[PDB]
Amino acid sequence: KRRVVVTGLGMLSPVGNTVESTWKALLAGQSGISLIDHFDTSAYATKFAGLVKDFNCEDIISRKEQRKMDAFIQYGIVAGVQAMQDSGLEITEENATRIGAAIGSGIGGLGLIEENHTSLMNGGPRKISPFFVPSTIVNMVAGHLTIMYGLRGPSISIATAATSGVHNIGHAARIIAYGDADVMVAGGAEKASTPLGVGGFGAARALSTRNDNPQAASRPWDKERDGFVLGDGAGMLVLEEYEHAKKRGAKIYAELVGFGMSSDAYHMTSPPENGAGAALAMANALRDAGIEASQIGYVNAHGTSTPAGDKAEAQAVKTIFGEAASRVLVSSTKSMTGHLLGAAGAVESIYSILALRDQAVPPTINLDNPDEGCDLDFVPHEARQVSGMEYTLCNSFGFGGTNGSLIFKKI
Amino acid sequence: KRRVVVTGLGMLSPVGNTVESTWKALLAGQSGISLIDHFDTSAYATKFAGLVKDFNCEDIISRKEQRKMDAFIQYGIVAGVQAMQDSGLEITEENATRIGAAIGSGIGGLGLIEENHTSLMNGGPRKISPFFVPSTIVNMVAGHLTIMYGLRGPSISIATAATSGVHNIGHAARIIAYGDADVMVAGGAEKASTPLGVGGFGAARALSTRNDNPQAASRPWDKERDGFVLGDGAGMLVLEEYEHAKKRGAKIYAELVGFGMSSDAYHMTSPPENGAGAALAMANALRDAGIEASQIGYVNAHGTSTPAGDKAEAQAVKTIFGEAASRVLVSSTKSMTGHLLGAAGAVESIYSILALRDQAVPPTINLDNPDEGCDLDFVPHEARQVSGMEYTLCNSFGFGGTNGSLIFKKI
Ligand SMILES: C[C@@]12O[C@]34C[C@@]13C[C@@]1(C=CC(=O)[C@@](C)(CCC(=O)Nc3c(O)ccc(C(=O)O)c3O)[C@H]14)[C@H]2O
Ligand SMILES: C[C@@]12O[C@]34C[C@@]13C[C@@]1(C=CC(=O)[C@@](C)(CCC(=O)Nc3c(O)ccc(C(=O)O)c3O)[C@H]14)[C@H]2O
Repeated sequence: KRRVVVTGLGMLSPVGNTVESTWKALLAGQSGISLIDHFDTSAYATKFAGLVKDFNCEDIISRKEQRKMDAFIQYGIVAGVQAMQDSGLEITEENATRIGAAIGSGIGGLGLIEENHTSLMNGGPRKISPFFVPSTIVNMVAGHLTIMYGLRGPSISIATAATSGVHNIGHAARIIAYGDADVMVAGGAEKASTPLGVGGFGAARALSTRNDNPQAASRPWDKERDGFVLGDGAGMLVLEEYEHAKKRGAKIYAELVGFGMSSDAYHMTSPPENGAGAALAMANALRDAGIEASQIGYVNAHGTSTPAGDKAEAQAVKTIFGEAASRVLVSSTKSMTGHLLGAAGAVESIYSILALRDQAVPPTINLDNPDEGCDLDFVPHEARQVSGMEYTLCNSFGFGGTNGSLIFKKI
Repeated sequence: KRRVVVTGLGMLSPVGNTVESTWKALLAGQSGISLIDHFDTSAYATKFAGLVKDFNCEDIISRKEQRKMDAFIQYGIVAGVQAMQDSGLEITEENATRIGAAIGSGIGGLGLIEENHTSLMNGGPRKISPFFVPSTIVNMVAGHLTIMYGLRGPSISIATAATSGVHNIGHAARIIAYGDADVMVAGGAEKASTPLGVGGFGAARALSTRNDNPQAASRPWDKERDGFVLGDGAGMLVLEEYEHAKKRGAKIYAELVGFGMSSDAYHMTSPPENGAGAALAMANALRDAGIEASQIGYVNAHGTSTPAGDKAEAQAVKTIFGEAASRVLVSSTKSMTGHLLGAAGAVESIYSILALRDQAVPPTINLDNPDEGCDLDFVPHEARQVSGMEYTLCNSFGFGGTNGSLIFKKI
């Protein structure tokens, strides 16, 4: 029976360009949201997002390679290198075949799709870049990282909108446990802060339009919430079979013990009031880990700051946790980071792991006036110290009603 | 130990709008390639593709729902309904939670991305459709089908370019065998015959430009080949745990016994001359099925009709099959159908299954003058009768060097 642990972490987020700088900012309640300046937002209903500040890949991706990739792939590669370096793993001819990748994105290369389509509109197909396809498609982060590191093992890329990060991490674990690999770099990357991304989610009436106070816009469970805040970045974890990790003296952050999935089978862009799908994903994760809901100390919620989405998840938590519901801590880090879409579940699994390490839980900031009739502890405003927390649970849900939950265990 | 069988099939292809009509055409050596007429190809180097003829969804997708989906999602839904209906499965409140979907696409909703981007360019973000996101993203076929059928089990969508079909089918099987589901509808759908699709792959110098003879363009292993031919369509399989299938008296087409994966770790859009990645995927699939290469009767190749790609796979087959290499039959149905990208591995797994049922193998048409120095039997020109074939193997490789192989067993 093969156990899977986490031995490396990598991350770029709106609140930090490393894992520790991001975590420090989150525990401190800092918002990473700001006004967009890279495109003219005059005509846009939403004019702000969680942007990666001063992204730097100079020493990581060559000048020749950079021009062949959309920003999301650049972010994914940088975060992936961080994780691989953090793991201390040394790739060999003997090892190569047993190390792979499971990395996705919800929307992929919007910036370069826009660039190529603009070129086509202005000057015909002759103006499309030879790199159009490999520079925009979802599986290109996995492609570059395997080439960069000489990884010959399984490589997949799950694209399930906001559920991607969790699905990719979960299936990388399954792949290891099944015996198809001993190591997998897994996660997600996204850079959807573009005219189509902002304009597209805006057309769906899904984004907050609180332009006059961007840092207060993302407010999960707060009565004045008005939609999600788009965030960019990437999160990557090196997952590794347990005995393999011990034998090389790897540093072990936590163990991945449960992975649950479900489908709402309700509506393409909204959950059912019941939160029944969210509940089933959590229950499935608990059963997979062989534990009871009461053993979870902290839930890093999907909690995007939408009127209906936040309510459905609160109902699902009440359902699964029953009597214990008020004793579990639940928080949405998207209150600070915004919604990283395909990378959300990746960066959030990292938060769920660090909460175990530090026995500290980041707050849901901006929760001034919570919805009435709910007794859950959403950790409003300020980080919380926890005591003997052994398990954390990370939820990530996506358009199409696809749900995923992961459970991490301390040590 | 949970075995997985195939109990339902669904398909739209350039040679037929049903599973049996497509198969009949393939065994007959008919090409499904024709000149494009839905957009002006004057400026395009490639002016032909494998198009779905007279696609009809009138009785399957409502008028209200049709306008919310790119053509690839429409194709995926129709094919998925065909498979679900073919399976005879009845969904119940008791069952719902154990039935899911693993369906992807390589590029997704190009037609609607182009439409929305054109609108944005012409009239600003206000002209973007509220449906932009849910109408184009890869996981939307799985989303619609789960809603349509009331499926509450696991839903994922793997987007690994041309490897998608095989990865999705393979991981749906893993999900069932793991115990997370008893049934999964799996496959892929694609409609990349658009200005960005044709112009994009054309910019990469990846497509055949034999405009004067479209039906002869796709010619895997032939000395005059000059790139792949884009094809549209969808393939779906209902996979089901064995005992569950028997208990309901399901019709069983074949059993899925092996799934192998690998990464080339060589180049973003080309395989290594060695074909080492392709070889490792096949070897991994053989090991997973617990069989030897000599037991495979037929390989449905990735064989896209590119100079370097076709050569690498022939080398990989020689490597894995050794002495037996000339005894195994290898064919590329893309010689007739064109390359269905994210749906290629799905429709091709269907062909690999029907070959077992009918003990007949479709030809690699157009193979007039094969590359020198290779003794493989590529089944040129004409279908072949086989005798006691018990296993078939389907290869599907993708940009980013991601490889996948599936092995089907008769009965
Ligand atoms: C048709 C509607 O769907 C949306 C476009 C609208 C108008 C809206 C009404 C209330 C709402 O609260 C939402 C804003 C979002 C629901 C949600 O939270 N949807 C949702 C989901 O179901 C899964 C994932 C995410 C994610 O952001 O990852 C997500 O936002 C809306 C509904 O009328
Ligand atoms: C840089 C190049 O990469 C491509 C754009 C070019 C110019 C080209 C030269 C020779 C070639 O034969 C290819 C045409 C395709 C290789 C291939 O077969 N590539 C390939 C692959 O590695 C995996 C999947 C697929 C698929 O079509 O699914 C695929 O075509 C070219 C190389 O210089």
